Amino acid sequence: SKPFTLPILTLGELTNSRFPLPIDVLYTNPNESAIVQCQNGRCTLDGELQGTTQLLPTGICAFRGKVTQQVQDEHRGTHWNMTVTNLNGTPFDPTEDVPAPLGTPDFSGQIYGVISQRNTLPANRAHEAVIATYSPKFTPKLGNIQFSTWETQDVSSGQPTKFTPVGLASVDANSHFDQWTLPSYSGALTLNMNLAPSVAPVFPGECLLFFRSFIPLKGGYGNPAIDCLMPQEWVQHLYQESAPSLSDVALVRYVNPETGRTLFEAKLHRNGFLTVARNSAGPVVAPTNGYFRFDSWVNQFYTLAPM
Amino acid sequence: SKPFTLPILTLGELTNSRFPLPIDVLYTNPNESAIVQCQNGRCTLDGELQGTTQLLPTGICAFRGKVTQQVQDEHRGTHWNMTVTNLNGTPFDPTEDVPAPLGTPDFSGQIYGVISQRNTNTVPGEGNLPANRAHEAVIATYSPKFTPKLGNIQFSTWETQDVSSGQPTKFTPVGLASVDANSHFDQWTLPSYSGALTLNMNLAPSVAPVFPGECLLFFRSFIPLKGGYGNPAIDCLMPQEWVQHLYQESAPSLSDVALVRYVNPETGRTLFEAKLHRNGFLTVARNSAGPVVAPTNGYFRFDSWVNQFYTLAPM
Ligand SMILES: C[C@@H]1O[C@@H](O[C@@H]2[C@@H](O)[C@@H](O)[C@@H](CO)O[C@H]2O)[C@@H](O)[C@H](O)[C@@H]1O
Repeated sequence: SKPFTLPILTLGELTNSRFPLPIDVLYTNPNESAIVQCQNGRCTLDGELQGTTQLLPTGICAFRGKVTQQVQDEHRGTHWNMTVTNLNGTPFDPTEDVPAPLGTPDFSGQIYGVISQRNTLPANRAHEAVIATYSPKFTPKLGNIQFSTWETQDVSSGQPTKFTPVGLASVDANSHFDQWTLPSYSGALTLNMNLAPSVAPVFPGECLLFFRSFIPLKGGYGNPAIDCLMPQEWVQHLYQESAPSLSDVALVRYVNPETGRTLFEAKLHRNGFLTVARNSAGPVVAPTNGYFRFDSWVNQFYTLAPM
Repeated sequence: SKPFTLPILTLGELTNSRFPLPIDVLYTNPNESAIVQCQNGRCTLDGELQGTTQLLPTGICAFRGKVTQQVQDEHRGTHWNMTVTNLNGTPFDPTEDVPAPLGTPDFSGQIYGVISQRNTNTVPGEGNLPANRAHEAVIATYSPKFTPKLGNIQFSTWETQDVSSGQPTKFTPVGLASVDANSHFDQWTLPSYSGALTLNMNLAPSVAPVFPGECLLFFRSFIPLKGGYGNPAIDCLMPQEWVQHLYQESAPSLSDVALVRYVNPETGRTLFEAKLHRNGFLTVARNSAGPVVAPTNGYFRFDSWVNQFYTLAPM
């Protein structure tokens, strides 16, 4: 029975599985009223990828496809319809048991980045772009999305197109940023399918523990963050190892290697998320050279040492 | 001795260690005249990072720092000076034995990306939240103003005014601005990390085949362009996931050369073999330039430690 393990990469050596950002802090928010059901950064402890999760850090919130039509929006500038493929270039088959192409964004918001094209030496262009994932035109499970640009004309149709994500366009009221609200992958009247399950503590006094990254903004006021359940390197490790889960809950300890001291402990649940016994919201203050070490398999009734 | 291993990753599951791009193809170019001495994606088989190599995919060709002021520069655009720190925010100490802050670009060219800022000061009427901005930007790494080992670089924008002095600044790389002759793209020419006319130091060593008939094998990614004609590529010696794997394993190297086989998981067959050298690079027996045409579900499997006398089966 291949023993279970976590990477020994430290906090300052990890990246977010839901947006291409470094991990900045560990974070809790016990009074969260939203159902937590993100679709990127989802992997079971025995290495099963779920939701829209894929392995490439470059694939998170990325799209590939081709533009088909230009449409001026009445309020939000120039829009472009885009057919999307899988990130490996193959056609996306909507009958596969996934919510949307792997890497599709998993939250409501205006995602800011750059659209680039290299024609089928070829000509090239790139421009800043925004994808409103709450729009009725955001239908990646149906093979098509829309993006908008400040550029009014220089986007070509029928040519290979890449979206490289960079941050958010805004977090104003009118920009519908909510990291826990899933897009409607097939449009508003259609149910999402093949989702990774929601996650929650099941024991009193526990809360979820997140790996938090602060996300850039194109403009406006705000200090937005994206919280993932496990960093991308954990997804990659678990997929590689595929170690059998010996119970439903692993016990992990956050350790300071220099002193060898454990700073706190957490439950790492089979479905791929952490809980801690903490009754406060906000960052965990601890060294970014610290790291989680697997201790032993426990169960849902194990009582964590309070933080 | 802890056994040496590689990750199990098809080519379609790997990313470049020299720019944030997926690996697209394996590639050779035996008649390359340049010295190959890249500084990102450098790690020995026993897990020693070298050059400017760091572990985060988000840190490759990234900078963090603060804009100081707008500057005049004969070249087109609006120019800005920025101090740079280490990527983790701590001050860069030029006395450390590295060529430049980890993650600094390792090639000559006009690197295109986005500069973003989140102000330090907050506004009460905005919920005690800071103002933000982002704009497209270009960093010419051949410029005399590209001096990351001195803690300072310059970037240019199309935007003419909306970049703030004294505020935290991030550069997110996206591609190249141009590959015209006037944009000095050369993936094997290192920047002058301390400026015009200074010698770079603390470099990861150059790599080469030493056995007749062998050439370097690269993990190639095609890099986006802001404009112009071209199909530029960036070639790395090992993908970022191998750097990450070797760093964590730190398995002792039992000879100077690990024999690896590129295997198709579905067929089970070996497509070709290669030497994986101690300093962290591959050679193959091949006498042509261009892509290696093989499925992207293929992967390298470690077979055994051999020595430099070993003769590879021709590809
Ligand atoms: C707070 C500011 O954000 C951006 O300014 C934006 C303006 O350019 C304009 O588009 C309005 C439209 O509603 O939105 C603003 O947010 C930054 O460009 C500026 O520097 C401020 O940080």
